Amino acid sequence: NIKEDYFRVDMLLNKKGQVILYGPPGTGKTWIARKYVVEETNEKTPGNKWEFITFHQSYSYEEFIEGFRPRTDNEEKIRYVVEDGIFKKIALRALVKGLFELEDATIGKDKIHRLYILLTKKEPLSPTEYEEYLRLKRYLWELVGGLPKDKLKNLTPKFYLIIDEINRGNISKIFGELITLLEKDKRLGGENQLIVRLPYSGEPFAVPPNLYIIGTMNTADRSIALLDVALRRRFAFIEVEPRPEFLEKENLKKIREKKLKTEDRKRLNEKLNELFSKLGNDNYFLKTLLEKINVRITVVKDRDHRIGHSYFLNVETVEDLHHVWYYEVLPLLMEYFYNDWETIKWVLNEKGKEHGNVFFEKLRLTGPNGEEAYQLKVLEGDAFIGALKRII
Amino acid sequence: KEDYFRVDMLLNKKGQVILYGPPGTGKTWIARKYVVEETNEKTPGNKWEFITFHQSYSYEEFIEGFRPRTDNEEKIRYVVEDGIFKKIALRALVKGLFELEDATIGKDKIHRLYILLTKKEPLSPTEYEEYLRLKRYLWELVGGLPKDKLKNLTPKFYLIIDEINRGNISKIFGELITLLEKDKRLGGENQLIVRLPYSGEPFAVPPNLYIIGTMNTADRSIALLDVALRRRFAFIEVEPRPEFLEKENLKKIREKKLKTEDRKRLNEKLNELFSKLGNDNYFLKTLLEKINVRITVVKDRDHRIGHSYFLNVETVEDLHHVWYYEVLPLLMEYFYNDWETIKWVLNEKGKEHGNVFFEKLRLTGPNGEEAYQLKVLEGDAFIGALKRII
Amino acid sequence: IKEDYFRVDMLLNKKGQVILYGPPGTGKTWIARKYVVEETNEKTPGNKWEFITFHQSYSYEEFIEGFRPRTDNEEKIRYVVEDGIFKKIALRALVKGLFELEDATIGKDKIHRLYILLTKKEPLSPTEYEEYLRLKRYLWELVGGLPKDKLKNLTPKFYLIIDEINRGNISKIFGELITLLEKDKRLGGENQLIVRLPYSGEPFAVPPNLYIIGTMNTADRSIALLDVALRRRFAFIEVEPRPEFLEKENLKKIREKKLKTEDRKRLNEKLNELFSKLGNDNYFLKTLLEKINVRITVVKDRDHRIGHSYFLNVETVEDLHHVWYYEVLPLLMEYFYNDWETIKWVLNEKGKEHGNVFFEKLRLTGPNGEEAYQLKVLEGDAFIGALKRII
Amino acid sequence: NIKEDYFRVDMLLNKKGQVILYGPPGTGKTWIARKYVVEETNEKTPGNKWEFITFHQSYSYEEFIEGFRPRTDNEEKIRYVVEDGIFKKIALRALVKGLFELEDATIGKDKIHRLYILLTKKEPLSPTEYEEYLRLKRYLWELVGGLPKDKLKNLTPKFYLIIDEINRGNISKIFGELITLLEKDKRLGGENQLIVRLPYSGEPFAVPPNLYIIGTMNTADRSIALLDVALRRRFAFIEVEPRPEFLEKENLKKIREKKLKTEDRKRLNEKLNELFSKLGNDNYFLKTLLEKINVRITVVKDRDHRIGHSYFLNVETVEDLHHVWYYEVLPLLMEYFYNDWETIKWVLNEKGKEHGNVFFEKLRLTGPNGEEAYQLKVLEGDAFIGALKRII
Ligand SMILES: Nc1nc2c(ncn2[C@@H]2O[C@H](COP(=O)(O)OP(=O)(O)OP(O)(O)=S)[C@@H](O)[C@H]2O)c(=O)[nH]1
Ligand SMILES: Nc1nc2c(ncn2[C@@H]2O[C@H](COP(=O)(O)OP(=O)(O)OP(O)(O)=S)[C@@H](O)[C@H]2O)c(=O)[nH]1
Ligand SMILES: Nc1nc2c(ncn2[C@@H]2O[C@H](COP(=O)(O)OP(=O)(O)OP(O)(O)=S)[C@@H](O)[C@H]2O)c(=O)[nH]1
Ligand SMILES: Nc1nc2c(ncn2[C@@H]2O[C@H](COP(=O)(O)OP(=O)(O)OP(O)(O)=S)[C@@H](O)[C@H]2O)c(=O)[nH]1
Ligand SMILES: [Mg+2]
Ligand SMILES: [Mg+2]
Ligand SMILES: [Mg+2]
Ligand SMILES: [Mg+2]
Repeated sequence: NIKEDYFRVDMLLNKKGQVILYGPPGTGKTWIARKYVVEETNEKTPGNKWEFITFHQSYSYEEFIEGFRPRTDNEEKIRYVVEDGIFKKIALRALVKGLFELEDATIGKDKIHRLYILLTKKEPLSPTEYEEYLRLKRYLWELVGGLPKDKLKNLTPKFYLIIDEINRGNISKIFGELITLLEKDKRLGGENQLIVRLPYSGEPFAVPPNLYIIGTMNTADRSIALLDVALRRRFAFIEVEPRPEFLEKENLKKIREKKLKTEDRKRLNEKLNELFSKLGNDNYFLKTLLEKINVRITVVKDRDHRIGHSYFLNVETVEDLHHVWYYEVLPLLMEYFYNDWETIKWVLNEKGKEHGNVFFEKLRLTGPNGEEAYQLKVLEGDAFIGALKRII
Repeated sequence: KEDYFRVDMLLNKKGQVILYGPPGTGKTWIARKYVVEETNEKTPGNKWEFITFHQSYSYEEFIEGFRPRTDNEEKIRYVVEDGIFKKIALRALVKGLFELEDATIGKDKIHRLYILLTKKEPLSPTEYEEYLRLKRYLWELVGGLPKDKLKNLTPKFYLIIDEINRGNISKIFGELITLLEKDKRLGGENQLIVRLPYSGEPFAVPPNLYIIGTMNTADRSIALLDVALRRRFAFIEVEPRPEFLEKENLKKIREKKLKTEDRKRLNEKLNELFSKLGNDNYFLKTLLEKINVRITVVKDRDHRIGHSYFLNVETVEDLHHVWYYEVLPLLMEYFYNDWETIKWVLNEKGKEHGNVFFEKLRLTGPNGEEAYQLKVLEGDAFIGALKRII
Repeated sequence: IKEDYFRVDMLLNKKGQVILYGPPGTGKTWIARKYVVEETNEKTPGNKWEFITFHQSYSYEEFIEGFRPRTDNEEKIRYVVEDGIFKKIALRALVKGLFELEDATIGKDKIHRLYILLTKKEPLSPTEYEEYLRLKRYLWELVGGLPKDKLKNLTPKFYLIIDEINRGNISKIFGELITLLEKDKRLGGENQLIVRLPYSGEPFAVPPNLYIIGTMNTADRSIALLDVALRRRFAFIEVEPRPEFLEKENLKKIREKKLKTEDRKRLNEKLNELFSKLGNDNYFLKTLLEKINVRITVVKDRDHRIGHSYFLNVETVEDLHHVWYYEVLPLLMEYFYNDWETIKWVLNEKGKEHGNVFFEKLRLTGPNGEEAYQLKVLEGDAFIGALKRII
Repeated sequence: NIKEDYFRVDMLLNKKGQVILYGPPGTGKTWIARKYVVEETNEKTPGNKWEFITFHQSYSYEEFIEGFRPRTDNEEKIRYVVEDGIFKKIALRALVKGLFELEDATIGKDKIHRLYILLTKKEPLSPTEYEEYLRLKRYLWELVGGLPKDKLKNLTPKFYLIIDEINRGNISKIFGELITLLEKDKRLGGENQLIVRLPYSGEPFAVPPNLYIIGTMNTADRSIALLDVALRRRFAFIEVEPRPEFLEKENLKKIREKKLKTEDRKRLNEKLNELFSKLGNDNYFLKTLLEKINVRITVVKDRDHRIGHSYFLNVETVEDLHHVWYYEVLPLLMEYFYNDWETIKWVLNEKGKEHGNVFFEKLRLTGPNGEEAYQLKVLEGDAFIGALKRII
């Protein structure tokens, strides 16, 4: 079921240019973003073919594209150079690797490979050869400004920039005058080829058409669809919904044995069968538990306030299902409905019951105005599975 | 092992725990006694560090930020100073790699990095520059280590963050909101090494760090509402247990942290307390439980009185000072100018005169309003106004 | 007399930090200033105690620690982190407590060198500031190697008496102090906390000497200490507006406390002339403040009550006239701005429209059948007959 | 002048320490604050004895007593120094001027004179003498700690700070430390001498008893009114009601010839005789006009929105009364009752009238849903006085 989402991402990548994997948390929309880039680019490490970037409110324009930094120059001669960020370094690296395998750009191809080594250099650049990095970049954009739009419609090395939590950072502060470049119509190779200068260093800049921005985005904090007006038109949105198909016994055995496929995977099978023998006789218990609680969430609050399938994905026994339920999702369900006991009971569909193996026992006290509030109860053993069985 | 059976079993499962609960409950105490009993350090420093969050606590002073540093006569060289978290994350990683020997060549070089991380003094520019080079050697070494030798490191470090809901929790964990997960630790199933903004260095959380948050969840509008924060942190509800306020439990608590000679004087003071309470050894338990039920049913379940208010009582006068100067201004702050509820929380809904904390003023308002006043009681008449709650 | 003095002294040993909350006009700052002066024998702030007061611009960077430019050389402005008002006290209260110890804290040359650089009023030169920053790193290497029995009992009691604690954004000003203000989370307690500061990175912990007696007003409900985690730390003393002081004898005992029998004979005949015009009753201003504070309790709240700082400084009936029409009746009108049938009831003149009423009725009416009253400045003995009807 | 509004300010400011002259606009509040201080200090301009500042919403706490203000030095342009505001430059000025006639400062009477020069110095403080200013400031608060309270009760100057429109600023934030100093027995020399510790400079500070603060708030607006109950105790509110008795025939000749003591007293008197002779020889016309509007505004609007007696004070002729009516107070009356036409017709006592000699003519065109609105009429001549005689 993972190749069906790779075909959906790859369809909306070559059509739009960049993608937002928006979904409720507990979905693998960072892992889908991380594994699709690793599968397509064939680079397991985040370096020289792709880069991982996390946004936040403290993230600024000076460290994302370029800003000013002091260096380790001479002692009484501390200098402020324009050290490039990550997005300028990844778009230059996609442009340098794109022109390295081009046929009509053979005027200085022995120098473009020199510029490629400087961009995959995994350290701060030395000041005796930073001007060699400056002169090779000035040689490059002179060459791309004197090339037609015929040979720049596509570049075969497809670079990526996995931006995680893209709605956390203020996207207008870090994309100053450069949010228009992300569209396919305004990239370096569209008909509206726009080589904008940068406000520092006087250097021109334009993103190549192979650099793809795969963003991951939570949409359960407050965002639904209208929070991101500066990126809602440039970015193609994909609903990565919580699939509870990954909680079947056949699927849970296959997922955990994908990485740990050594001899201890047999020890998982005698452990996983011990879990699905204590949940009755069925293999569809964790799937029906997630489905019959996600339906009861999307009927009350919202669709994207849904419980993901990453909480229950790491259970091996009834004790680990006890730890997931009482410490990660029911303290998450109580903060969805803060002090509203008529519907947090109904999400677990025990609305008739007031006690007797219920997660929320009713206090015997009433209210002056008529308020009645319940109380959390810790269960353990076969009583807890008897309280989980009544949800499905 | 009565409450570390939850805490120690959730750290190996998720990586970090937030002990959320109403105030007056042992959230900082459980989070401090668990870290001290495991790392064997009575004070912070080498194996753990205590911090807390506030509104003026920002991203630059937590993990990585810019900072001017003029030493004696030099110009203002703008150094990048690692915050609190990177001086724990690098310190857990370097002490982690110091015990094994698989491909970590340069054990004197790793030891040179560990000395330059526990410096009490600020780093000289002749020593900071070699510290920057050895930190780049560290991530080039970790990037060439297998996941089988990085999945286990014996010196379990601890970063305990009290009041974790105070600071801007998305602004603080900036490049850390998708790294704190157990799958994305430095040695998990998806080893993710992200690049930090200011210094440009790669940085990933080693699997030693257990971030023991203790969120206060009394007041709303500052609690963790964002569900991406509610997933990396496995919460623990620490309910205010009134079972620590019986006779045999309160005597066992305060004797545990006391000497031998004063334990007999402490036992005599607790016999004198419950002899003045009517030979009722279950009194302060049912006092806190039958006032936490009334706060749960009216206000909410997270504004309950904790068991740290009444835990430090030793006589009837010490209960009198707790009841009039620590929980009655607290009860008048919950239900401000709402008198028909605060009489019912103390179940004095029908009692308006006599042995009651709130007498009624004799005249009503011009349009049918009526207010009360906090009557100060003393002695056995106070207990007679307290034993009618239970 | 000594009851509020002893009640502060009891709660400052049990919880550690007391708060005197109450309606404005009672003895909150006064009983806090008289407590610290009578306990430390130091009438002006200095080493043993420091008075501060909070506001909205009293941020974290100048209370505990923050960056502050300071060079003391008219050149080479050194951007260094300087300790705020609190950390200059809590480090002072610690290194003053590390004098009387016998052999636990072996720093008798290095602690006294740190104390003389903490009480130094002249700002620190950089050749001695490097000594102050090095000795403070010795202090938190010293504290941590001491037993809790030789650290709980530090002798000299230091006080940071603060004022209007609710007025500042108290959860922001108290930074690392939000988890250290319990009696058992200090130094020497059962669970000591050497917590770490953000900016300087040097660790910090409050000594058991430092008590924070902080007075606040609770009539502004816009800014009241409703954080339920900063009401567990503090002990809240109720300071109600007590009208017992506004007798004839209790006003004569208070106002003739510091006069040395020179103007006391003038004050005695002046209070004899005041109460001879009120009706020869010694209990006038007691039940005047009582019948207003009760009538303002049942209407507005318990917390907007008139204090006893207004009527305490009256000498003749003219001075009561100038404290009625100019301090409390403008106060009573701004509780009830254009709410006229309520403010008429606080003076219980609700049936009285014209004559000797403070709010005479306008002879006009409204087009939609409305009406509004007009304040009437009364003088002479007719003012007292308009005031005695309140009782 | 000296009868009521002067002798009740001077008695109450000497007893409480601070006076707020609250009242509706158009009343002598700024004027009685300006006249009292100039007639007391004998200095018709600000500077040495008194300072006239005014509050606003852009006013800072950092610019009032103490704050970090970046100054412009020669070789280091961005130099952040702590600069005392206007209140700390009048409280320290009132202290070191009053400490010229004391007998315990016998070691540093030259140092107090040198500190008084640095506070009266209108030139900006150079950093070579700013440390001389800070060394003398911390010498001062060492000297008043050794001064007895019997000698700090009588400081022979009388310094004033007329703050105007006090209620406009954030008075709880501007008076940061001053919300616990501003009391008669909490200044220096009082029964409770309080020397609080300032945040920024770290130097202690205490308001001297030499100082007085005469605020003049405005109470027509309500969102800026002073409802701080802990701050209303510090001040002593004086209601200056808008008195129509300053608009009689004998009173206009006594108010306008007191100030203008030139030879135009024969010119003003024959013009004021001609103005009231056109009004029907009614010596109490403008007294009755302002009284029968302020009462009719009090009953429907608030009591603090009344027309002051500063509009009709500067009238000279019927042409000047026509200018002050249709352009100052009639657009003011259309602001109080904005499209509430049945009220504003009633305030001018034209409720039944809808045509003829009237200010607001009725439109002969009703609306769709039964609504109807009126229209102004610019009157002139004796018909205007016939529209004013209906009010009284
Ligand atoms: N094999 C496999 N693992 C999955 C799948 N979906 C989720 N997971 C696992 O669950 C974990 C959570 O997925 P992840 O992508 O990290 O959530 P997230 O997008 O970061 O969540 P958030 O940041 O928006 S709050 C991952 O570590 C991954 O291993 C899946 O479809 N197949
Ligand atoms: N022995 C023992 N003491 C406890 C227990 N719970 C609380 N206490 C005591 O109560 C005191 C206060 O508890 P504490 O942990 O500090 O509350 P808190 O969580 O920090 O409260 P807040 O910061 O959210 S407001 C501690 O000093 C501790 O000694 C307990 O379970 N056992
Ligand atoms: N002798 C004596 N004087 C008192 C008493 N209560 C109040 N006063 C006097 O009243 C005056 C004002 O009291 P004060 O403490 O300043 O009010 P406050 O609570 O501080 O006012 P606030 O704005 O901060 S809320 C003081 O000068 C004090 O002398 C008392 O009980 N005894
Ligand atoms: N001679 C004299 N002039 C007066 C008197 N009352 C008001 N005035 C005049 O009114 C004019 C302005 O009044 P003023 O005091 O400035 O209003 P204001 O307090 O500033 O009004 P506001 O906008 O702040 S709310 C002055 O020119 C003054 O001459 C008075 O009683 N006697
Ligand atoms: Mg993610
Ligand atoms: Mg805590
Ligand atoms: Mg005060
Ligand atoms: Mg004015």
